[PDB]
Amino acid sequence: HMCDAFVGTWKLVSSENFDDYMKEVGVGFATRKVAGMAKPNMIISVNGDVITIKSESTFKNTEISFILGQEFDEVTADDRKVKSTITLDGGVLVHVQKWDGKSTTIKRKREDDKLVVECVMKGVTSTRVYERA
Ligand SMILES: O=C1NC(=O)[C@]2(CO[C@H](c3cccc(Br)c3)OC2)S1
Repeated sequence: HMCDAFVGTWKLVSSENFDDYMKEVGVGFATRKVAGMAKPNMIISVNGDVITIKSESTFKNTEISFILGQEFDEVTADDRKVKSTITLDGGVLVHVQKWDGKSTTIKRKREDDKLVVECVMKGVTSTRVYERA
C-alpha cells in the first residue's frame, strides 16, 4: 500500500518555470522549445516492491521501474544518462538524478486531488501540476 495515493493515470494541467529549470539543467534551445509544449500523461503503478512511472508524450515516451532506495540507470527525456535514486520521505517521493558531477531533485506529492511535481536544479524550481486523467 506503498504509494497507493500516487497510483493512476495523470494529465499535466499547468507548468511554471519549466524553461528556466531546463536552462539550469543544460538543455539546448530546440529541445527546450519542443519539450516545453508537451502535456504528458504520467502513469504510476505498483507491483510488489516495484514502482513504475511512465510518461507518455508527444515529445518523448519514457518509463522507469525501481525499488525505493535502490540506485538505477535512467535515460531522461532530454537524453541525459543519469544515476537515479528514489525514496519516500514523509509521504513525498524524492527522486535524485546524478550525472556529470551535477544533481537535480524531483519531488512528487499528493495535494488535494492533484499530483504536484517540483523540479529543482540549484536555485531554480519548476512546478508541474497533474490532475487525474
Ligand atoms: O512534470 C515533469 N515530471 C518530470 O519528472 C519531468 C520530466 O522531464 C524532465 C526533463 C528535464 C529536462 C529536459 C526535459 Br525534455 C525533460 O524534467 C522532469 S517534468
